[PDB]
Amino acid sequence: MYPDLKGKVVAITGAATGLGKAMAIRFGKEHAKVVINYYSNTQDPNAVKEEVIKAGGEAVVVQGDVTKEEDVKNIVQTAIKEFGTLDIMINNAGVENPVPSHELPLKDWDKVIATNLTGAFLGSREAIKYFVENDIKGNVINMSSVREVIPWPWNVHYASSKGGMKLMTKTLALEYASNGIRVNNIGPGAINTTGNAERWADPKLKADVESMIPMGYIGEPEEIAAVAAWLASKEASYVTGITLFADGGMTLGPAFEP
Amino acid sequence: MYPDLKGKVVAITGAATGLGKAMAIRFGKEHAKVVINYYSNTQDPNAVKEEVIKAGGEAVVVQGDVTKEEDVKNIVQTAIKEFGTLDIMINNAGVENPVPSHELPLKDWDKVIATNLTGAFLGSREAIKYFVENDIKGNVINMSSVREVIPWPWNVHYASSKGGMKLMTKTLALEYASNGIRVNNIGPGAINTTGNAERWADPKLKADVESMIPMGYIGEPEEIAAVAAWLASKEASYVTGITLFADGGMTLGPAFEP
Amino acid sequence: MYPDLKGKVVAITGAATGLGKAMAIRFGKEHAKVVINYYSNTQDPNAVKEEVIKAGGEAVVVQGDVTKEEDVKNIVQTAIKEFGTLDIMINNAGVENPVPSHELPLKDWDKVIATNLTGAFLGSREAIKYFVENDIKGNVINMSSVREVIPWPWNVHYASSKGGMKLMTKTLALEYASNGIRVNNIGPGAINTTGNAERWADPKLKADVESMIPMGYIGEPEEIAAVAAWLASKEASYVTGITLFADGGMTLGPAFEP
Amino acid sequence: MYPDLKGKVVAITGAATGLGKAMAIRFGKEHAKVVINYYSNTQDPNAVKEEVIKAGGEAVVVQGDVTKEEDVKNIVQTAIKEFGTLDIMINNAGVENPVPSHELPLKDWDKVIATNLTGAFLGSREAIKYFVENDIKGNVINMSSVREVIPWPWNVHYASSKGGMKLMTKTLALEYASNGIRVNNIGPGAINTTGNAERWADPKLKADVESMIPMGYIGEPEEIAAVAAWLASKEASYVTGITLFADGGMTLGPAFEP
Ligand SMILES: NC(=O)c1ccc[n+]([C@@H]2O[C@H](COP(=O)([O-])OP(=O)(O)OC[C@H]3O[C@@H](n4cnc5c(N)ncnc54)[C@H](O)[C@@H]3O)[C@@H](O)[C@H]2O)c1
Ligand SMILES: NC(=O)c1ccc[n+]([C@@H]2O[C@H](COP(=O)([O-])OP(=O)(O)OC[C@H]3O[C@@H](n4cnc5c(N)ncnc54)[C@H](O)[C@@H]3O)[C@@H](O)[C@H]2O)c1
Ligand SMILES: NC(=O)c1ccc[n+]([C@@H]2O[C@H](COP(=O)([O-])OP(=O)(O)OC[C@H]3O[C@@H](n4cnc5c(N)ncnc54)[C@H](O)[C@@H]3O)[C@@H](O)[C@H]2O)c1
Ligand SMILES: NC(=O)c1ccc[n+]([C@@H]2O[C@H](COP(=O)([O-])OP(=O)(O)OC[C@H]3O[C@@H](n4cnc5c(N)ncnc54)[C@H](O)[C@@H]3O)[C@@H](O)[C@H]2O)c1
Repeated sequence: MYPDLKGKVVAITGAATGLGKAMAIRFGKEHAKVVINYYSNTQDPNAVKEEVIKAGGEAVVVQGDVTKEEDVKNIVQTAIKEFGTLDIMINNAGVENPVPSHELPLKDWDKVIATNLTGAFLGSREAIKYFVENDIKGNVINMSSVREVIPWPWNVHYASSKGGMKLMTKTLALEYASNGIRVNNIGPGAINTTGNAERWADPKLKADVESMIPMGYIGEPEEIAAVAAWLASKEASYVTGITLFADGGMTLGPAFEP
Repeated sequence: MYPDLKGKVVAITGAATGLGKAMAIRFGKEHAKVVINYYSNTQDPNAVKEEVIKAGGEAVVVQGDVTKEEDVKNIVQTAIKEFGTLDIMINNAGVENPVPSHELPLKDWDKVIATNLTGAFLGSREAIKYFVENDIKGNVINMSSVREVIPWPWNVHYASSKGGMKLMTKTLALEYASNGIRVNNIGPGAINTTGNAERWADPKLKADVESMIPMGYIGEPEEIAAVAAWLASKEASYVTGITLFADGGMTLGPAFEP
Repeated sequence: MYPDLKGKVVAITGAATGLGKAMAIRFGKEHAKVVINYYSNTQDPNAVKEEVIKAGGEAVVVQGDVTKEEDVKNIVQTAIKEFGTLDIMINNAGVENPVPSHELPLKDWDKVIATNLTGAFLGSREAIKYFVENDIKGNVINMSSVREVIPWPWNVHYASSKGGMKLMTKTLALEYASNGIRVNNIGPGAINTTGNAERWADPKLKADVESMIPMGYIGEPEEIAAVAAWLASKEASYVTGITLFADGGMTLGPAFEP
Repeated sequence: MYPDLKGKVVAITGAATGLGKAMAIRFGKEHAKVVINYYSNTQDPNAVKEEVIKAGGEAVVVQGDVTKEEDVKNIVQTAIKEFGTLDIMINNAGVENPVPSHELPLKDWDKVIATNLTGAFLGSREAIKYFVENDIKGNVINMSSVREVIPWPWNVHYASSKGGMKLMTKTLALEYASNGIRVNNIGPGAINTTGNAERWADPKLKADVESMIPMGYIGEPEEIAAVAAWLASKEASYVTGITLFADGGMTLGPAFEP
């Protein structure tokens, strides 16, 4: 779809599952060269690698924990070693776990902040460093959420991580705009990743989730991957510092019932 | 680029010049059927029609003043008469004129509100009516500005019109989401439309405009047309109620100078 | 409560009822000199005048329709004639009426825009002109709503008027900040004015209103009047261009149900 | 000024200097019972205690580092032990340090996040727990910044911490609204605390700071303390989940130059 993405090198964190996997595959369809970071050898990154190649791309995998600076550096170095450059960095890894806020253990708060916000900072930091050093007009996409604007009871750490990610992105976008580097957030609403489809199998829970979505359906991973491909492309040449919400209307509030 | 736009009927207000013209031409490249509304026979809508056809589309022209309800209805009827349906409505017409706010004549305020905000309401209203009557999963794009969020001294009427357009869009998006209708704003920053390129020919004024733009350049009309094509396409299937800023970073504030 | 408000001249539109009345009486408690604008003498503005006086203030009444520039000018002139100056302008008059948006008559759209947005522009324009000409470090308070940020199906004209008011206020605040003039919005949520106690008399409608309010109760007019007294006072000396939401949490979304 | 604050117990972090000190003294003027948390005894917290007392309040001091959960718990325990209850928690401690973002050490990132965001989470968590357990209609004030909305090149950790604080506050306000607990941010612009008078002593730096402020002056600490006293008081009974910016117009953008 986007001819300019052919041959671009894109690194994606948390790409063995979910939205990261879907983005990897979509960049494959665009004939990009994808670095699939994954967290654990309990996962199946090689299946993603095969799907990216089948779709029309090239791919390698690399284990790394985005809460470890050395591992983030190694993700970037993997792009350089395997494909010779880096063009697009997608900080997608994230976690969540609900607990009443007055009871939330500090170590749970810390894990969510470290993965979701600090990890995205480190990935952004490392990619931008490389881009500035090598005069690359690179692109960073940070995977946020509707929860960068909509508060989330029982998930104060998650909300804080995404609200922080918004200002992190805006600051990096402003700081590095003169270098021709673009930095943007995607804000998904409720998406039918495997894990979410399973937890929302219960018809009552499913209906509750859908009640929050004006469009009336839970989105598919490909509908988020579409956004990432567009933002990374030169079609979005004049777009930086934004959050592009792809949420079925969730940021408007719950579905309207007359 | 977007195969699903082939054969879609798109009506664009204020399309004899500027961003409306650029959007018309881009939808031509996507093989759409374009209704080019224009304000005055002092303009050259037929040149746009020819460019849309050359680009790969079909096109007709229709005169109409978006501050006249009958004329807005006639724009929609022109789509139905000429092409048999309407799929995408783009409310692009606008005006501006700077005056210190405490001195702004009411008739100037009224003209800007009527064109920029009421006109977009009427166009949105009429398109959505048609879509609901005919079970069309249609799309409305309202042309806003960075001035839906950034205040604009000497242009209180313009700012108010765009701030209002934001809530107009969000409300229609929420109200009609269950009908499969998407409604979004585009928020351009400073763009090199012919009129702006002329007024910004003065090197000092040009530099002042550029100083407000983190990316350091004034955008081209095609960079806005790219956004409209994407939003109207099924790539943006899960996107409604947003404002997609395409502004070189202007909503981040002025360019960063260390 | 605020010693600096004693003897300040405050003009309030729509002050014979509802929030405007409550604000008039509160400024009376602060020993201000209040210009009570009213729409019709069938509203009993003289009863408000008497309540302002009993509360500790001075007051006069003046009829005027904020959709007529001459009447807005006459409100400001009344302050000058009766009390010798103007210090605070509160643009409070407003209307609403729900209709499905694709069916909303232009007449209705126009009435809401004219009252709610253009009327506030004219009152702001006129007060600021006086303040600038006379070196008054004046204050303008525009009565907005949570609907300057929360969309409102069936009320697209109302939402547009308040979204516009946000950018009107921000623009005036920026334009006139160097003159020492402050301009701010108040954003009430659901308030138990007489008109809304009627609107929400039905127990099921009331319950539904309350369900949208995290604090769980519909506010009282005095809770809004408190905000206006503070913003007008020197306690808020460093506050301009804001919207102060007083909404029981409505902008957070509906009440949280675990 | 606010009669309902007499005898209320307010704990304030970072209260030996700057805005925290100013808030302590202002609550003293309101005849509150103030718990002055301080970081080091080299800051002379007992001088603040004496100023609170002279102003009309009661006060105790307690050392604690808000990056240690046990110290945060001990702040809350100090209120209970010394004064018998807690009514208002003000999470004010903060740090900053500018570094180009691609060069920012993780250690520095971590310190800013831990102090500014995690520290405010822990103080909020602990106060809210107490309030819920004891049926107190308590209040939390988190000291944010204009940088919860305005990006800040070279200060990505600071901006992230405040952007996160916004969503932390909104989430807690929503989660606990039904308990009658209010949670709000204050968003100062540039304030003439001792540390910033030092930072901005240079005339050219000072002028540049002022150029970003529509009102044209750097605020004084008492102008922020005024906001905290109001938000903590029953005047703000219907106010929760907001950010009250007190910034001379900074969120509007830089001062307007025609
Ligand atoms: N799916 C949704 O509905 C939804 C909605 C909004 C936002 N998001 C965001 O999308 C992103 C992807 O999540 P998802 O929904 O695909 O869920 P997911 O759990 O499938 O994906 C998250 C991935 O991150 C990886 N990961 C976790 N911690 C990591 C670490 N320390 N280092 C490296 N990898 C790590 C996980 O192993 C997993 O592969 C997240 O940022 C999430 O917040 C998802
Ligand atoms: N060019 C920019 O830098 C820029 C930036 C932000 C937003 N915008 C927005 O883009 C839109 C298009 O403007 P543009 O920059 O191309 O300027 P333009 O003046 O070339 O285009 C505006 C068009 O609207 C038409 N028009 C005006 N009043 C009308 C009426 N009553 N009925 C019908 N048509 C009418 C004009 O004749 C003209 O063709 C506007 O909404 C404007 O606010 C432009
Ligand atoms: N009460 C609420 O819950 C609520 C919520 C959000 C915002 N508001 C806003 O508060 C303001 C006051 O409304 P209210 O709730 O007290 O309702 P209200 O209807 O009781 O008061 C509105 C007043 O405005 C006057 N008015 C209307 N059109 C006018 C005109 N053309 N010229 C002069 N006066 C005119 C009416 O006569 C009336 O006295 C409005 O701006 C409204 O949008 C109210
Ligand atoms: N002064 C301004 O212009 C300004 C502007 C916006 C926001 N703020 C915010 O106001 C708050 C107060 O800062 P300030 O300007 O008064 O600066 P300050 O440096 O004078 O005060 C910060 C205080 O926090 C204390 N502190 C720092 N780390 C701590 C820790 N780990 N544990 C306990 N105490 C600790 C310091 O010792 C100091 O007393 C901060 O949150 C800051 O971000 C200040």
